[PDB]
Amino acid sequence: TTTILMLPWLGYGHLSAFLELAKSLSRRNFHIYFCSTSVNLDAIKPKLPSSFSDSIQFVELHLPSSPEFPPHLHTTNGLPPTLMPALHQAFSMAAQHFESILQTLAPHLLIYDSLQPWAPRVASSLKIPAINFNTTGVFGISQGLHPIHYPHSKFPFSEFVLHNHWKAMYSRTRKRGEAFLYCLHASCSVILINSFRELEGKYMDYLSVLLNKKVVPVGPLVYEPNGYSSIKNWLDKKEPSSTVFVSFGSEYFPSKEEMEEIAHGLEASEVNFIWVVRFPQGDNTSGIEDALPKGFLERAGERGMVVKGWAPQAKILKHWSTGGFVSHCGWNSVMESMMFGVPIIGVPMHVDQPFNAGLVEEAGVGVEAKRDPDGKIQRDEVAKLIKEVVVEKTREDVRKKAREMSEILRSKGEEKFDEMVAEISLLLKIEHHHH
Ligand SMILES: O=c1ccn([C@@H]2O[C@H](COP(=O)(O)OP(=O)(O)O)[C@@H](O)[C@H]2O)c(=O)[nH]1
Repeated sequence: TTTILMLPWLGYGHLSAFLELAKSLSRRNFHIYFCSTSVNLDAIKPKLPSSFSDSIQFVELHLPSSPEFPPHLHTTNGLPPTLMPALHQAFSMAAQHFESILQTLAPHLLIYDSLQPWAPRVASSLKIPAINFNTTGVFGISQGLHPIHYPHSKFPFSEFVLHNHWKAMYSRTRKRGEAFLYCLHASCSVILINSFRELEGKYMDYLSVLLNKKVVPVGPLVYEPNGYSSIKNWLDKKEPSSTVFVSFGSEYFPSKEEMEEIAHGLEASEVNFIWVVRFPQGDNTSGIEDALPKGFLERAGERGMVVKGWAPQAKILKHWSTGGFVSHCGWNSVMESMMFGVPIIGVPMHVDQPFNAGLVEEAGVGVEAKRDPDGKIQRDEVAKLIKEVVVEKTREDVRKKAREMSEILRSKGEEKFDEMVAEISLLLKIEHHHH
């Protein structure tokens, strides 16, 4: 039996994608060691059905610990943003423990995420082949890489333009970019990517040319589950396709000013809404009423519901009352919205999100709320797009394209993983000859 150790980055989205990939490999006769911090293994274990207990084993990775940064904070999930540098640094300091794990388990293959250049280095030292699994899309990487080589040539195929807000943010930054691109460039033979050709095929081919590496799609990896009861009762009283879900993912906390723009945009649109509002794991001034404009929920009345902490995002997107998704455009959230046929109203915040929103706009399965020249969210833009997409329904093309994408994604099956499995098999057979 071929054994694979998988090392996701410490974000819930990355862990979720890695777990879906692990389940696919388990069905193809692979044994998976799934390695992360204990707080992350706790969060992800409920998503793993009992039938995988024989083929997927959870393995603890230890990070340096102190009372000021204790193990329950060794995840991005609800982490105070000011602790994100410490989390990246602590993760890099797990390389010694990671090496001991690889020595004890001796897997045939390492599959590692794009935020850990130490991981393929440890594997190479132990003669363990290692493959990068990038859990996000290709559009942003290619859009970012092209202008370094070709600053005077227009990016091919697309009309996307990155807003000056994010151009200034991504202009330390070089070190993070070099480390991220190293994880892709160091990958043995192929890069596995959590995307699909109907959405990103031409960008996959171009990134493969830019990197001089073969790129292998592993498809939309969407978790589907089999709190919500109260929510379903409220949603069942709404009209079909009348409600937006509002979420900014697992590792972002909109500022009070950003929340004010979102809230007033929801109010002016007159849409029904379910909004997940979260506070970082150490925030004691945690108030939904304080965080939101005064009187907002009382003015919204029957139309608005705020969920504190975590919401059943997939179940809500699948409810027939849901007509749009006001999303930070994290990649798993985009893939879920497309899988369930829900138009996206993009409010990207950082990292790959602005690129993801551009791809959504280009594919026609959503629209993007544009920021002002100073990089600020605009209540008027939020209200206008919800009005057109959801309330008044003058942008039916977005709903039509999302539903067509949903039918394409629902048609896919286990063959989505054939190319990955063949490439893993070939790599291992070649490496065995080289010893
Ligand atoms: O209240 C919430 C917020 C997020 N999610 C899930 O958390 C993941 C978020 O991953 P994504 O890539 O969209 O963004 P990130 O958290 O990495 O910024 C998605 O599967 C969402 O369905 C959820 O279930 N409930």
